[PDB]
Amino acid sequence: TIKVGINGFGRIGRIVFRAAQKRSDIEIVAINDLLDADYMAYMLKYDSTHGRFDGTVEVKDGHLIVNGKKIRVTAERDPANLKWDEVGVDVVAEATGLFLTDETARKHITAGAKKVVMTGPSKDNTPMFVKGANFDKYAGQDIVSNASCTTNCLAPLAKVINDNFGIIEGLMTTVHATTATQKTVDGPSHKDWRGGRGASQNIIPSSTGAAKAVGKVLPELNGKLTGMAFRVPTPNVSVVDLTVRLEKAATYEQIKAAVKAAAEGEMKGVLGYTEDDVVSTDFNGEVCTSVFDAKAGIALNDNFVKLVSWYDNETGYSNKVLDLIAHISK
Amino acid sequence: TIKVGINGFGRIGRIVFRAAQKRSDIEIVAINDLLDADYMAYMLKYDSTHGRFDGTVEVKDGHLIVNGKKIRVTAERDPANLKWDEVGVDVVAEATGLFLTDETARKHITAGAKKVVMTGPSKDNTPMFVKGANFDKYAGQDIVSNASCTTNCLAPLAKVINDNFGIIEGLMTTVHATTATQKTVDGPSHKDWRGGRGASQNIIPSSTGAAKAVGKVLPELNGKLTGMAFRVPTPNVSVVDLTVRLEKAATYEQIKAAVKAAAEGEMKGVLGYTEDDVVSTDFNGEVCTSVFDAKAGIALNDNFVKLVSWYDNETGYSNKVLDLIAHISK
Amino acid sequence: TIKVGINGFGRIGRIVFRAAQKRSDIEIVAINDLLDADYMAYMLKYDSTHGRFDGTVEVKDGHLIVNGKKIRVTAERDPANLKWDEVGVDVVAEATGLFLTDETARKHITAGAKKVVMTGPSKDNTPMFVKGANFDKYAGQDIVSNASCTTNCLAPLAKVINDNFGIIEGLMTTVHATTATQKTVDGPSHKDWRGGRGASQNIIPSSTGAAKAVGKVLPELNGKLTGMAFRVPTPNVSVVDLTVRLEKAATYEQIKAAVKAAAEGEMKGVLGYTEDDVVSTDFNGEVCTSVFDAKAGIALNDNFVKLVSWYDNETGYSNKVLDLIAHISK
Amino acid sequence: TIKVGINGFGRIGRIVFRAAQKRSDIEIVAINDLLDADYMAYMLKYDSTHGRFDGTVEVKDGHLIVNGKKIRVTAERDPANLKWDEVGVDVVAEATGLFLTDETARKHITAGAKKVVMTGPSKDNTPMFVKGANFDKYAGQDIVSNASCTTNCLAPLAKVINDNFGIIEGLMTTVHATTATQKTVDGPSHKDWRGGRGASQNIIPSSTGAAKAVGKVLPELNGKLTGMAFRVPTPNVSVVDLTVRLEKAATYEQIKAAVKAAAEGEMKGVLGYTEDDVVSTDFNGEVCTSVFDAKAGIALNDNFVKLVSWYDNETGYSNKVLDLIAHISK
Ligand SMILES: OC[C@H]1O[C@H](O[C@H]2O[C@H](CO)[C@@H](O)[C@H](O)[C@H]2O)[C@H](O)[C@@H](O)[C@@H]1O
Ligand SMILES: OC[C@H]1O[C@H](O[C@H]2O[C@H](CO)[C@@H](O)[C@H](O)[C@H]2O)[C@H](O)[C@@H](O)[C@@H]1O
Ligand SMILES: OC[C@H]1O[C@H](O[C@H]2O[C@H](CO)[C@@H](O)[C@H](O)[C@H]2O)[C@H](O)[C@@H](O)[C@@H]1O
Ligand SMILES: OC[C@H]1O[C@H](O[C@H]2O[C@H](CO)[C@@H](O)[C@H](O)[C@H]2O)[C@H](O)[C@@H](O)[C@@H]1O
Ligand SMILES: O=P(O)(O)OC[C@H](O)CO
Ligand SMILES: O=P(O)(O)OC[C@H](O)CO
Ligand code: NA
Ligand code: NA
Ligand code: NA
Ligand code: NA
Repeated sequence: TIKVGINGFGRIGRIVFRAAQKRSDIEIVAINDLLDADYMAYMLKYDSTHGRFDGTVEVKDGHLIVNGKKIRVTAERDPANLKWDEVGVDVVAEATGLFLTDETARKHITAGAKKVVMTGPSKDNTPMFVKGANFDKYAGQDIVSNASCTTNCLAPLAKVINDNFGIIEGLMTTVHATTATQKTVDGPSHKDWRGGRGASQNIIPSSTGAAKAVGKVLPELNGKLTGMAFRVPTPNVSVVDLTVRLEKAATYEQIKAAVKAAAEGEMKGVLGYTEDDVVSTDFNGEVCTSVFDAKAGIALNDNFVKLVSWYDNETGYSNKVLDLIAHISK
Repeated sequence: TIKVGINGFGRIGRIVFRAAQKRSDIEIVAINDLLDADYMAYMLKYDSTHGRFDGTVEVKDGHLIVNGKKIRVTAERDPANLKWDEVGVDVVAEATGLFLTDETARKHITAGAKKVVMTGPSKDNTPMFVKGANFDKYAGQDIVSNASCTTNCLAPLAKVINDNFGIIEGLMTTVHATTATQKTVDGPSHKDWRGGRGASQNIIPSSTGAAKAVGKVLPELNGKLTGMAFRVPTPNVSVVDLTVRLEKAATYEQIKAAVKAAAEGEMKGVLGYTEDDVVSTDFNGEVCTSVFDAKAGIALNDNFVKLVSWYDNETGYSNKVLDLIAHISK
Repeated sequence: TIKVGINGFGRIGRIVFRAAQKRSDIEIVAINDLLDADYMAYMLKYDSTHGRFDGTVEVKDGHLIVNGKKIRVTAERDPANLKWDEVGVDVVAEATGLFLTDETARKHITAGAKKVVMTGPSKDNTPMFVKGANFDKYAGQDIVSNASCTTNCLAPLAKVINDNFGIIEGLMTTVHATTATQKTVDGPSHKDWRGGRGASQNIIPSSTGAAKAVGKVLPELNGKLTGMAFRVPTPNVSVVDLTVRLEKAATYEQIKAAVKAAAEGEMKGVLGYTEDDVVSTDFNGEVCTSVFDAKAGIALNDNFVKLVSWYDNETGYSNKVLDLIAHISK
Repeated sequence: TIKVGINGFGRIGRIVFRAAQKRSDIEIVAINDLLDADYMAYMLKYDSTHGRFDGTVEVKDGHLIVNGKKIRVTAERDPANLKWDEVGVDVVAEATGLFLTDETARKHITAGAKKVVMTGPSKDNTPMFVKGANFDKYAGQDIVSNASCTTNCLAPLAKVINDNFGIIEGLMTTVHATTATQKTVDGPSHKDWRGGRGASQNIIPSSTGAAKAVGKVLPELNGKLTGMAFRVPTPNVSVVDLTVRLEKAATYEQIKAAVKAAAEGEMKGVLGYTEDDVVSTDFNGEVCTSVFDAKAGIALNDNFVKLVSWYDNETGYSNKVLDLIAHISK
C-alpha cells in the first residue's frame, strides 16, 4: 500500500481523496490545508457535483476519521514543516496550485516525503506524464507533474490518430466547464480579464497551453498542435474538439475503428469509445480521461476531420493523479 | 415606407418587430399568429433577454396599438386567408418555420403580399441571400430566404478570408446558445435524441448544415466547409470557431488587418472587428452578424489558423431580415 | 411480488422505474408510451440529473431487457387497449398526466389491471394518500392518487407541527426546481404566461394548490393553509418554506425536538431531519419526501415561526408512488 | 453639483457610477480601488448584466476620461491618504465593504471629504437610512449608511402595510440572485459554509438581518419582523416574500389599493406597483427599490397574507445610494 499525503483540499484534492477510497493500492493518511478539520469534513461529506460521500466521516481531536481510518489534518503554509515522515507518507499529491516548480515542491521531500506528484502542469522543466501517452518514459524522478485535464484528454486521442494516420497539423478547442478560478458575477481577475466575467452568464474564451503541451508528452507531435478554450456555464465535464489534417487518407469509419481498437486494447481505461447519443452529464463521474464520441465528429474529406472526445475534468484527472502515484512507486 | 406583415410571433418575429421600430424605411402593419392580442402585447412588452419594449403597447378592439400606430392582429392557420392586401402589406416576414418552400410561402402572394422573406433556410431551391456574401446577386425574386443565424456569421467571415488568402478546406464549430427547440429537463425529442436532454445541465452536440450552406451563398466555397454545433446553457449569443487551411500564407496580424479593413469598409455594419477582452454577453443586442474576435483566435502557422467570430443569434439575424426586406424592395 | 405496469415514461415514470429496481416487493413488467423501445432504452440509460442507469439495458424484438428481465413495451393511446392482463399486471403506475379521473384511469382496470396509482393529484374526488399523513386511511379503493411532490413535502411536516403545537393558520412558499412544463427561452404558454418565460434566466412566480391540498389528506388542516411557488433555475430538488402561527407556544428548540422525534420514529423514511449546512444538491437522489432543515428556519417568537423542508421532487415522490403501490397491495 | 468619490469599484461602485451619469445633481470625480485604470475602464465598458456602457471611456496617463470628464484613479488601501479635497470631493460612496464603522469610514473625512455614505449596513451604531422609510430623520450626521438592498425592498412595503393595517408580526424570505461573495463551484467559505457551495447548481439558504433591520429604519416595527434568504442561480434581481398578520382586516383588493396609492403618491419612485405577469428579468435595470407584484401574492384570510415585491439588488440600491448622497447634501 502506498501512503499518500494530500496538500490542498480543493476540487482536485477532494476528488483525489474520494477516488483513493475505491483503490486498495493507495491510502490517504494526511491532508494539509488552511481549513479546520470540521470544515474539511463538511466539504468531503457533501458535494454539489458528485453527491454525498460514500462512507463515514468523523472529526476527533482536530483530525479526521474516514471509514474508521485516522487522517492527520494540518494547516502549514510552509511545506517544509509538514513532517510527512511522521505519518509515513510515500508520495505527496501536491494540489494547491502554488508549488509547480522543483524548488517549491521539493519542500515536501525535505519534510519527509519520498516523491511528489503535481496535480497541474509544471511551470519549470519538471517532467509531465499523461497515462496512455508517456508513463513508460518515467525514469525514477522524485518530482513529477500529471499535466492538465485537457492535455490528458487530447494526448491519448492524438496518439492513436497520429500512430495510425499521421497528424500533419491540428487545432484544438476545448469547450470547458466552469471552474474555481472563475467568478459568479463580473468581478476582479486582473491576470485574465475575460475570466472575471460572470461564469453563469457567458461563453468565455480562454487561452490554454494544453494542446501545445501534448508535444511534451508526445515529442513526435511537438509543434503540430495548439488551440484554445471556451468556458461555458456547466459545473463539470468538458469536451475536446480536435480539427486535424492527416497524412494517410482515412474514412470516418476507419478512424472510428482505430479509436475503438485502442480503447479496447492498449489504452483501455484511459481512452473510451462510444457511439451513443451522449451529452456532457453522461460523463459526470467518468474515470476515462478521453471518451471518443463517434457520432459527434464529422469529416470534410479523408484527410481533414473534426474529432470529439469527452472528459470529466474533475474525476478523470484525479484518477490519473492516483495512477501516476502508483506508477512512480513501482 | 415598406409595409411589412409578420407571420409568426416567436423569438424572430418579436425581435424583427422591435428592430423595425428603429428603422424609418420599414413599418410593421400586421402580425399573424395563434395568440390573442393581449398575450401578443405581453410577449412584446417583456423580454427576458432584451428587456422591456422601448415604447407603448396597448390592446384596442382585438388589435395592437404600438407607439400610437395600429397593428392588425389575426390568427389564421392558412396563409392564403391572411388578406395581406387589406393592410397594404408589401413584404411578409415569414417567421413560423412552417412555410419554407415556394409552394407554401407563395400563399402570402395569393393573399395579397408582393414579396416574402423566409426567416430560415429554405427547404427547396428558394434562393438564400446573406448580407456580406451575396446580396448583390439578388435579381428580382419575389420569395427569398435570409439563410440561418449561423450562416450569417460564417459567410461574411469566410468570404473575407477566402477572397484574400484562399480557403482550401475549413471545419466549423458553433458554440451556440440554448434555443426554443430545447428542453428544460430530459424530455422527448424523437428526431434529435441529444436535443431532448436538459438544456441548462449540458453541453449538447448538435448537427448543423450552416457550414455546408455557405456554398449556396458563396458558390466558390461549395464543398470546402462543413461543421457542427455544441448547444450550451446560455440564453442568447453564439460563436463561430472556424479552422481553415489557407492557400496563400498569412500571418495572424495580416489576417487581422484584412478582417478589420472589411469591417471598417465594404462590410461595415455586417462584419465587426474587436481586439477587446469580450465575452458572449458583450454581444447581447449586437446588430452585426459576425464580430471577429482578434484576441481569441490562434494560428498554428501561416497556413492553418483558428478564427473566432461572435453573433447575437436573435438580434443580428433579425436585423438582417429587415435589411433583406429593404434590399429586395429597392 | 407486485407486478407493475407503467403508463407514461416521462420523468416520474423513469424514476419510478429506477427506484423499483432496488425493491424486492415490486417488479416492473411493462411500460407504455409513444416512444420506440430503442428510444425508451436511451432515456432510461442516461439521465442528466441522476446519472447512468445502474444495470444493463438492451432492446430485443421491440421490447426491453433490463437486468436480464423482459419488459413489455407498447405504444397505445387508449388505456382500454393495454391488455395489462397479458403480462399479469397487478397495479398500474398511471404517469401520463392525462388520466387523473376515475372514468379515465378505470380503463386500466377494464384492460386487466387490478388497481391504479395516479402519479399526480386527482382532478375528481379520487382519494389521495400521502405517506406520513394518511396512508392509514386507505380502505380498499382500487384507484388512488399519490397527490403531488409538494404536498408530499408539506403534509408530513404540517402533521407533526399541528399534532404537537396546533397550526392556527399557515402560508407556504415552495422554491421549486425547473420542470418539463417550462420553456428554455421566452415562449408560448397561453394558460400560464409567467411559465412561458425562459426558465434559466428567471425567478418565476407560480400558483400551486399543494398547500390547500393538504386539507384533503389532513382534514383537520382544511382551510388553514395556502401558498405559492417560485420556479428557479435549478434542474431538480425543491424546498418548502412554511410560515405558521401556533396555538401552543413552542421554542425553536422544542420544535426541532418534535420534528427529530418523528423523523427518527413513526415517520422514519418519510420525514428526515438535519442540522447540517445543506444546500439543494445535497438532496439530489434523497428518498425522504420532507427533510427538515433545522438551521435554515427561524422563529420570530414562540407562536410564529418559519420552517424549512427539502424534497427531491423527482426521487422522493417516485419512491412514495412505489410505497403506495405496496400499501394498497397489502 | 455634488462631487462624489467612489471607494471600491465592485458591482455597487460600478453601478453607482453608471447611475450617476444620468443625474445632473451628482458628479463622480474620483475612483479608488486596487485595479489599474485600463482594467477599470474595461469593467465599466462591458457588463454581463447591464450591457455596454452608454458613453465614451478613455484611459490617459493613468486616469479615466469618461464622457469627456476627467476621473482621478488612485489605488490607496488607507483611506486617510486619498486626498479627496484635492479633487474637491463632497461625499464619498464607501463601497468596499471594509469600512462599515465610524472609525474606519471617518478616514475619508480625515482625507478631505465632508461626508461618507456606506453602501452597506453599518457594523456599529452608524445610522442607516432607507428612502421611503426614514430619510426625513437624517439630522446632519457626517457618516451614514444606506442599509442593504433587501431592507430597501422590505421597509417601504412594510411601512405602507403597517400604516394602513397594523403589522402584528411578519416573517420574510428573500429569494435572492447570486452575488460576488458566492463561489462558481464548491469552494472555501469558512464563515458561511452554505455560501461556498456552487452557486449555479444550488438553492442556498442564507441568514440575513435585513428583515430585523427594518426596525432600525421604522422603529414602530422593531421586534415585529425577521426572516431569511435563499440564494438561487440568477445573476441579478431578487424578490421579497413577506408573510404578515394584520391588526385591521383587509381584503386583498384593499391591500392592493393601499400599495398602489402609495406607489403613485408619497412613495413614487421608491415603491412601484404592477398587476402584470412579470418575472425577475422584468426588473433588470429597475430603479424602484420595491415593486409590489399584485397578482403574485395570496391571502389566506383578511388578517394573514403573503405579499411579493421585486427589487433589482444592483440597480435600485445603487440609485438610492445616490439619493442618500443628494439628501444629506441638502
Ligand atoms: O494583466 C493585464 C492584461 O489583462 C488582459 O490580458 C490578460 O487577460 C487576457 C484575457 O482577458 C489574457 O488573454 C491575457 O493572457 C492576460 O495577460 C488584457 O487583455 C491586456 O491588455 C492586459 O495587459
Ligand atoms: O429518430 C431515431 C434516431 O434517433 C437518433 O438519431 C437522431 O438523433 C440524433 C441526435 O441524438 C441526430 O444526430 C440524428 O440525426 C437523429 O436521426 C439515434 O441516434 C438513432 O439511432 C435513431 O434511429
Ligand atoms: O389565459 C389567459 C390569461 O393569461 C394570464 O393568466 C394566466 O397566466 C397566469 C400566470 O401568468 C396565471 O396566474 C393565471 O391563473 C392564468 O390564467 C393573464 O394573467 C390573464 O390576464 C389572461 O387572461
Ligand atoms: O465558521 C464556522 C461555522 O461554520 C458554519 O457556520 C457558518 O456558516 C453558516 C452557513 O453554513 C452560517 O449559518 C453561520 O452563521 C456561520 O457561523 C457551521 O454551520 C458552524 O458549525 C461553524 O461553527
Ligand atoms: O457582399 P454582398 O453581395 O452582400 O454586398 C453587400 C455590400 O454591402 C454591398 O454594398
Ligand atoms: O401517517 P400515515 O397514515 O401515512 O401512516 C404512516 C406510518 O408509517 C404508518 O406506520
Ligand atoms: Na485506498
Ligand atoms: Na419603422
Ligand atoms: Na424490483
Ligand atoms: Na452626473
